[PDB]
Amino acid sequence: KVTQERMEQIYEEVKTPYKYGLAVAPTDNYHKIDCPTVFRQGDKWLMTYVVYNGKTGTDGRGYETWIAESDNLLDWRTLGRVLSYRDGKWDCNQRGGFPALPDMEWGGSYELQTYKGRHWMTYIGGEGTGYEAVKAPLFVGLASTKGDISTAHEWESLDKPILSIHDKDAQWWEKLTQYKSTVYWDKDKTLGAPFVMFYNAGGRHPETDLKGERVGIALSKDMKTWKRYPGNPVFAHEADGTITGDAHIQKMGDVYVMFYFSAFEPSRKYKAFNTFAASYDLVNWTDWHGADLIIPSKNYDELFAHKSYVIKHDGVVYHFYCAVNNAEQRGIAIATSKPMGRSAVRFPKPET
Repeated sequence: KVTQERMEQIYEEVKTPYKYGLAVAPTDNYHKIDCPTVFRQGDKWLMTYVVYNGKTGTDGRGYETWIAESDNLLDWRTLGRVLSYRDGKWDCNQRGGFPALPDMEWGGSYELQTYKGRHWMTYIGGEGTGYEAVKAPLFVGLASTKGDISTAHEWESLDKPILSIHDKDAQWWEKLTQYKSTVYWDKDKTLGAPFVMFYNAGGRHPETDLKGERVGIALSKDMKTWKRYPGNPVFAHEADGTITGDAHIQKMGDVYVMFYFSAFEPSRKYKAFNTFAASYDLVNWTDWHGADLIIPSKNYDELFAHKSYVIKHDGVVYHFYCAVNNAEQRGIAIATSKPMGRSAVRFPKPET
């Protein structure tokens, strides 16, 4: 276990008390923006994000993935789509992507790594319409590109998923559906494979029958064929309906830090929030015991302040997250370790 002292040091290193405000917001109530992944190439910071094109759980088609650029991590300009609705294919209605192989060094280059001359991305994919297919199963897809990842171009994707609830070796914790994945290139092969996927998924505990979303691992030698980690799930909070998800891992030397979100956790009065855990081995996680990193506190994030991507650059920590208010307007906001100004970006007026 990571010592309480080391955990407190990590907290001080990663905390972001000061909310800049919205970074990427919908301009009407029939789009919802979520799932930031921030990286950089050359002179631009980049953020992929998902857009759901409905107001309610059932009206929209599903996810597409977009990309935005920034010179300063705070002010973002949307460039266009990188994963679009794909008629005729398995993932025609849901294409919600998460770039893969990030450089994991806390305060490092924040680049995406190339493997076999390509950049890579996994995604939530499937055919069901509505918000995340209205609880129907979605599957983990794989996309890649030889293109310039700093531009809005369509990445290439496989015509079947790479992981599914229907796989022979699917485990109890992922039988209902799969959600976010991220693949890391662990050249040290800590878990015996170079490609390590952390993903969250829904299932019911086989003994206690508690439903929830939990975090587990899949392993690959080549990005194409995957095996589940036998010790899954590796990170969970066991209470009925509690969500633990969107694992985002960075390395502070020997310590891995998992930034994650939870929702409907009985020990927090607020409905969704971000916090962290830490590990020396990627399998046994020590949960932070102090204040959560991001919680609802402004009008724009008063319902959920959740899902993480964290950049340390030039002495400042930037924590990107999904802000949802009571009107269920949904966009991406930023918190920082010191005040960096205030965003003028706002949600549109909510509906009655």
